[PDB]
Amino acid sequence: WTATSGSCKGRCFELQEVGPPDCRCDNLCKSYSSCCHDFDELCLKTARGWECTKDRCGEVRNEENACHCSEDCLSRGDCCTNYQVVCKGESHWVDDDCEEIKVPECPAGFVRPPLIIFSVDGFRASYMKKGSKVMPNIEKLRSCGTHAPYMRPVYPTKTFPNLYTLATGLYPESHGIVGNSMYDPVFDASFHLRGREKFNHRWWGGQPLWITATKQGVRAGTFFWSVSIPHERRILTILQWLSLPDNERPSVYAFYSEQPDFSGHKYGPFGPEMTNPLREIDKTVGQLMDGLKQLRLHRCVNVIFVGDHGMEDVTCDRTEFLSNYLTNVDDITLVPGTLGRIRAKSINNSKYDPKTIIAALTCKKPDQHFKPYMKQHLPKRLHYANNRRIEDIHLLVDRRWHVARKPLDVYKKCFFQGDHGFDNKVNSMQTVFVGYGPTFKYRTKVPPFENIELYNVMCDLLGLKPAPNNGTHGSLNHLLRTNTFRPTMPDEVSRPNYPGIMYLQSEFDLGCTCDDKVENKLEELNKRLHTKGSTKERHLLYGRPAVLYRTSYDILYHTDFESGYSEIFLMPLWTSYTISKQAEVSSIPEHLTNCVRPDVRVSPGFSQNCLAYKNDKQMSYGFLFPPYLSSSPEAKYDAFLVTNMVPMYPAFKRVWAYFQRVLVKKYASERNGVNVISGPIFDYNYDGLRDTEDEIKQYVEGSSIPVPTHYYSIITSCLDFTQPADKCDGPLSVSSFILPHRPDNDESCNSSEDESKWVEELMKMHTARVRDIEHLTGLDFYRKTSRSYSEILTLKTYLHTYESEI
Ligand SMILES: *[C@@H]1O[C@H](CO)[C@@H](O[C@@H]2O[C@H](CO)[C@@H](O[C@@H]3O[C@H](CO[C@H]4O[C@H](CO[C@H]5O[C@H](CO)[C@@H](O)[C@H](O)[C@@H]5O)[C@@H](O)[C@H](O[C@H]5O[C@H](CO)[C@@H](O)[C@H](O)[C@@H]5O[C@H]5O[C@H](CO)[C@@H](O)[C@H](O)[C@@H]5O)[C@@H]4O)[C@@H](O)[C@H](O[C@H]4O[C@H](CO)[C@@H](O)[C@H](O)[C@@H]4O[C@H]4O[C@H](CO)[C@@H](O)[C@H](O)[C@@H]4O)[C@@H]3O)[C@H](O)[C@H]2NC(C)=O)[C@H](O)[C@H]1NC(C)=O
Ligand SMILES: NS(=O)(=O)c1ccc(C(=O)N2C[C@H]3CN(C(=O)OCc4cc(Cl)cc(Cl)c4)C[C@H]3C2)cc1
Ligand SMILES: [Ca+2]
Ligand SMILES: [Ca+2]
Ligand SMILES: [Cl-]
Ligand SMILES: [Cl-]
Ligand SMILES: [Cl-]
Ligand SMILES: [Zn+2]
Repeated sequence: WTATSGSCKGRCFELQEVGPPDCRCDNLCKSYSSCCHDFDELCLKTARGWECTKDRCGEVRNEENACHCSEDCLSRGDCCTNYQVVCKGESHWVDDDCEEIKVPECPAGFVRPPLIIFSVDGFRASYMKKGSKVMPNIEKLRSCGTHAPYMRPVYPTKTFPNLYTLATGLYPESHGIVGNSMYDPVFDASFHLRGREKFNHRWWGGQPLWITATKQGVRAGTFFWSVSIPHERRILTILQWLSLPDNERPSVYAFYSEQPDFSGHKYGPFGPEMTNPLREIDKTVGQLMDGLKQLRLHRCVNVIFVGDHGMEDVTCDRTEFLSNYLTNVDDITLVPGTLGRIRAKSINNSKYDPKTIIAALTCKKPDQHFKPYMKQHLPKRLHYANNRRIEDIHLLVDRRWHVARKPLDVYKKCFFQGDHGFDNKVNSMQTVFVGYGPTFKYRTKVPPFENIELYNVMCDLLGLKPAPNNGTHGSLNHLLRTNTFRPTMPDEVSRPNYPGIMYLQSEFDLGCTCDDKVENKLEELNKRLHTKGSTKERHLLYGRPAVLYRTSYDILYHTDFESGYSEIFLMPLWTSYTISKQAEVSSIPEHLTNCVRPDVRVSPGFSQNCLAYKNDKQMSYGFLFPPYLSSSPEAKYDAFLVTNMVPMYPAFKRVWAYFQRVLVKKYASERNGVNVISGPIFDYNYDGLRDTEDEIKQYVEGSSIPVPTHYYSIITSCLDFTQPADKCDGPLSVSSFILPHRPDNDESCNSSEDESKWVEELMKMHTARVRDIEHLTGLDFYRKTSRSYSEILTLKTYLHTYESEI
């Protein structure tokens, strides 16, 4: 109920929300159907339009007008945005030369530069170049301020998950808005686009920027706008708020535009009809900048121009139907479209079987345009599993396609030419970022980055302490002239042991064998040196990784590689080695095929054993440092140490062996040497975070050897590839992956073919940031470089996407 009989007199676009059943006058009252009876009359005036004309200049003030061109309007803060241009001979902001804003130039009483977030729905990254001719205001913001060539949204690349990620710094799995449509099985409630459940606070997790600001004594404009409020009025409302007295004035504001998303759905990302929406958004930006200029704030306010996701070509005819795969289509519920989410129609149906559903959806048609996954098997870079609102069964849909349950859903529910939602590494899904103002840099281009990073920056811009979030604070310091956040490296928690030779061979009863009993003063002293770390500078290029949790581990040195061996997990947490451009690949000699060697530095009790693998019919083993890349026949024996061995399904060994035998050398050749750090990951509860020992669900049969869920590698080289990886003077270049450790290669439909046809493709799909690996291992990399720490943080957030040029 709402007692709409109250009035909005002097309350238009009030900032505090008034509780029911009292009628509201804030920018969201329309969507709640709760506005006072006179809200339209008083607060949504439209008379005489949005622009001053010559004849209106110096007019007598008429409070009925949408905006004013009277002499008192600047004092009232309610002039039309083009007032000084039409009436006072001033220029539009866009026509002014761009001039560096070296310091804030703010009117008296302004305690800090305000922040205005200008958010545009569906603004695809390539619009910035492709539409530059019809967007002069945006092009000026872009060229004069700080811009990225694109900004990566979160998955799924839908509106609500991305807007709320921008506001919180959180992945959707953490903030809880995991789709535009959701079912929460604990609430037994559905969240829908059209409805009033979606406004229940229980759906929205984390802490959005306006709350962060308010808790820390910084006032915030109301971020959401009812669709019926015209853009011109949103802009006028923001400008009016900016004219409030110091103690009442907010420091952070948001504008939202439903365009170009709205038209992009109808006409496709580059339909001829898309030009007009782009022009209109630019016009709105112009109104804001003109308005700021009138208020003498155009060199005071920081403006962020940011989108939520892009837009792809998608038509009705490119739809896959689950009814063409499944017999029991009426036993399931599908969230359809540019992603698929599947769960049982009824919880009382004991014949529903996820395993049989997945199988029926796996590699069934040659040109199949979606791929099914149990959510824990989705690429870890998506961070899309740790939430009960995410259905166990997920469909990753190919770009340009849809999935639906049955054909009748498509024609009885073509009406559209564009859509979005796909994998967030897809080029068409990329969106935009521009920062302009005293706190941003001048005419500066920065590399692409992820939208989860922005919350920290916005907190920096406002002098706020960010709530805990998924950004890496400091990784975007290079966007800022000032207000940088200067983080310190995490303190190492566990210090390593450095064992020497402490065990005789006969003390081991591991069921392992090796033909290594064939054998100086030249090379016996030499190999002693190698075991003490004499080659460590070459193979450990950026310092030992720091272990950020309490554990027991040993640093083990070898000629060709160095490792941090966990006595708890019975295997390395990391193995580090450098492969020069000149390195040669060798084979594993016939007589060494099944060779495994006890490590006399490590107790039998803290070693794996070969008998466990012999007995486990499903599990084999691999090596972290590849025997193929040994520097010499003698050094090769080190690669067969029991302390370099890890459990691997035969199916996975196909992948791993090709990576180690073929791809590492290829990368060294292409990048002028590479440094590789490889290791296991245990994430059985799919939270993106390292498992403790008691969370491990699978062991090698009969043993305490834990089975990794994933294997990672971090591959680093010199950004300037004219310098070898091991002699790099400047910035670094990295690519990483987190490969699922799976007992089949069902994920790869072409796996029956030679590895050269499918393995690298698999790895690219599982590309990762060093930061993702950090979360999953409790390790901290790049501790010892000549680079600034903020630059290293940027490097750790880098994702190698393998997409073509934008
Ligand atoms: C990305 O960044 C985020 C943010 O940093 C990371 O997410 C964090 O990760 C932590 C580890 O998973 C996790 O720690 C939890 O915290 C549990 C309680 O947390 C609740 O309260 C939070 C804070 O309240 C806020 O609000 C008040 C004002 O009202 C403020 O004053 C505060 O300052 C806070 O801002 C709240 O944020 C959190 O929200 C989640 O749950 C809500 C529903 O209740 C959702 O609305 C919301 O969306 C969040 O949901 C996400 O996270 C939950 C997990 O919390 C997850 O289930 C969802 O799927 C979704 O992903 C909460 O309401 C606390 O109970 C935990 O402690 C357990 O574990 C420790 C381990 O040491 C045990 O020692 C301890 O005993 C306890 O175990 C007990 O319970 C177990 C299970 O019942 C049981 O087995 C055991 O026997 C024990 O009984 C733990 O500390 C953070 O909550 C989490 N924060 C957020 C925002 O998600 C994330 O990891 C990052 N991602 C990556 C990859 O890096
Ligand atoms: N993707 S789609 O199906 O085409 C699709 C297309 C359009 C809509 C739609 O009209 N909305 C209108 C609603 C009002 N909103 C708004 O004012 O937000 C401002 C904002 C900025 C920032 Cl920086 C963070 C946050 Cl938290 C919020 C966004 C909602 C969404 C919804 C869906
Ligand atoms: Ca959107
Ligand atoms: Ca985990
Ligand atoms: Cl969705
Ligand atoms: Cl296979
Ligand atoms: Cl542990
Ligand atoms: Zn849309």
